[PDB]
Amino acid sequence: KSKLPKPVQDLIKMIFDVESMKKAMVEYEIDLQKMPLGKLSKRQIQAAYSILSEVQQAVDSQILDLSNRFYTLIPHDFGMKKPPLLNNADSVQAKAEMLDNLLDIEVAYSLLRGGSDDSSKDPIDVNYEKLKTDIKVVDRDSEEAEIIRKYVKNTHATTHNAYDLEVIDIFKIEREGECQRYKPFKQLHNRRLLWHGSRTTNFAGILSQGLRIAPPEAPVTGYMFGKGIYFADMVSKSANYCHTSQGDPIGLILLGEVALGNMYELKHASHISKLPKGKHSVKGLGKTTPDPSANISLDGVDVPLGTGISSGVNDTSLLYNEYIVYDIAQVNLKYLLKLKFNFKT
Ligand SMILES: O=C1NC[C@H]2c3c(cccc31)CCN2C(=O)C1CCN(C(=O)c2cc(Cc3n[nH]c(=O)c4ccccc34)ccc2F)CC1
Repeated sequence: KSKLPKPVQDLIKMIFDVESMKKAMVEYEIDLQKMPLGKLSKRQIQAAYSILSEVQQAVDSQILDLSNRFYTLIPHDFGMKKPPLLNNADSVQAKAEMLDNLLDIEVAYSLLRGGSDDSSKDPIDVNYEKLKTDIKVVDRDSEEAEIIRKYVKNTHATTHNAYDLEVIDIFKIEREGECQRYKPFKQLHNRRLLWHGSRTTNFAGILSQGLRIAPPEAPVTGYMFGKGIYFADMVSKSANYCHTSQGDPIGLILLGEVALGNMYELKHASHISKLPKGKHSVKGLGKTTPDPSANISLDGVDVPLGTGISSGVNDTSLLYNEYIVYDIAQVNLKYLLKLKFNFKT
């Protein structure tokens, strides 16, 4: 059988779970009866993205046409009601986000159904290799893991208290080719260990391909700071994007080292087409920041595990900080946590 440790095997089963794929899709009111996971095509979705970008700028017959074209490519099922027309910046945003997750679900599933039936190897091992990622378990006991469990603890935001966070498994990760792609940006200053949360169904995509940035076409709504890779320094701001429910209270979250360099500090939304010369990222300024006094330097990389205090920031659209980079090579994925979401209710 597979020689990979039990917690690593569960992770691989958890990331390639066909049922979580169906269940997220069902949550998107997508109609699996007309389109089950197999019918999911990379083109079916890429073409579906195009339509959305027409609606985006076509903004009064013809819109019915675009929507009917959309809802035909991606058959939903409100059962009755007849699907909502795509006629506003809100309705198009939510649909691109859904589409964005359908891309990864297609990635996850297609990775799964590829490969030879040559079965010397245990299935779990075969699928582990498809991730192109080296994954090891960090000792609960070790100090490395004490910091991580401390970063989780002291950085829950006072206002998110709809749940509590427990660390089941800490994984140390190295995506193939990523050290080499990150290396130039190692020379950049102000490097930081930052959270990125995502739906579990996104992880076959994220491990095999890395955090990537939104393609040539997609709305800029919901992006306070444009198309990039977003991170937070408050664990709970990232955990919220895991989309864990009370019925599904266990999530996957990332800790990534990001080369922020000279940050372009913003208090309000500005899409900004280009970073100014000499700037290497954007930091949205929230009212509540991690206390600098606890900030810890680990191998030339800051860990802002300071508990949430206030900054003299006013007035700002942000409750908590936000960091965005616009080149995928500015990120080096370091840890992946399996989190436990204990809900209050
Ligand atoms: O922890 C964070 N979760 C995400 C979130 C965020 C917030 C602030 C703090 C941290 C959180 C603010 C909102 N967040 C985001 O906006 C996301 C950041 C990263 N995102 C992407 O990198 C992204 C990924 C994809 C997947 C993808 N992209 N490009 C491809 O060619 C591709 C090809 C196959 C499969 C998937 C993709 C598409 C659009 C994207 F914007 C989505 C937007």
